[PDB]
Amino acid sequence: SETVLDFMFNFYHQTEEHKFQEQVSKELIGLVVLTKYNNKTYRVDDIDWDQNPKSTFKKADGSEVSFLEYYRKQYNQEITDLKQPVLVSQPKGPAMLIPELCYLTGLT
Amino acid sequence: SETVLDFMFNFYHQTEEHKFQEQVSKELIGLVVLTKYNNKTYRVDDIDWDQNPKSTFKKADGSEVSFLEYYRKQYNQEITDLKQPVLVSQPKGPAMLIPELCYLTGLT
RNA sequence: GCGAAUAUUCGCUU
RNA sequence: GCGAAUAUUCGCUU
Repeated sequence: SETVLDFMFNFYHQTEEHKFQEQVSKELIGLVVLTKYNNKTYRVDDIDWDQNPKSTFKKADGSEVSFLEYYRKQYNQEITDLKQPVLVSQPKGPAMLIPELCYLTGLT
Repeated sequence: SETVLDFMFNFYHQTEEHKFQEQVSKELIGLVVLTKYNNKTYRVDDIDWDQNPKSTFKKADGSEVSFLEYYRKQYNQEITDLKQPVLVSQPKGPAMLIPELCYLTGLT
């Protein structure tokens, strides 16, 4: 089962940086992704190109951790690619998902 | 630690298919790679663009398994990207290495 | 679904 | 280095 990161460099190939980001945004935004470390599905409704796996967030307990730290400590999932963007899913404080750690699904 | 697959789509970006394969070949052939499932290092001395993770090989016992099957059964390592090539390392019957499952090293 | 710990056996070039 | 099994506790939106 291919990951969202695998999809990004397999679905459409583009040498233009801005055209790559607009095409990837058009292809992914709306799809439901399944995380490989927790059996939860999320609807990806945005892609944060200003964040990467070294970016940090605030936990429910109020401590700050990087995405690298979070998934290593919580699920023992080692993120290898540091240049990838972070997907964002809005509920109801959005969930920031790593493309390398998410499977694809045909969805609305 | 970035993988060889991560390297392929981060080191040099090329829209031309043949130029991508020649540049990747030039950049990788000669480097020593470390597999993340077994603490062994291999010198990559060729890239087999005619093989992928669904390709099969003959085991020491003489049974035929795909690369997907091998690493799932032997090391519980799930290969997600099916379009990637297979690296080849010659000894002394070469070892066929999956880019997704290999870390990089500065080497001769 | 992915992990952690302790104990006891195990598998591993491709 | 990555795993497997059995048993006993555990952690998990980001």
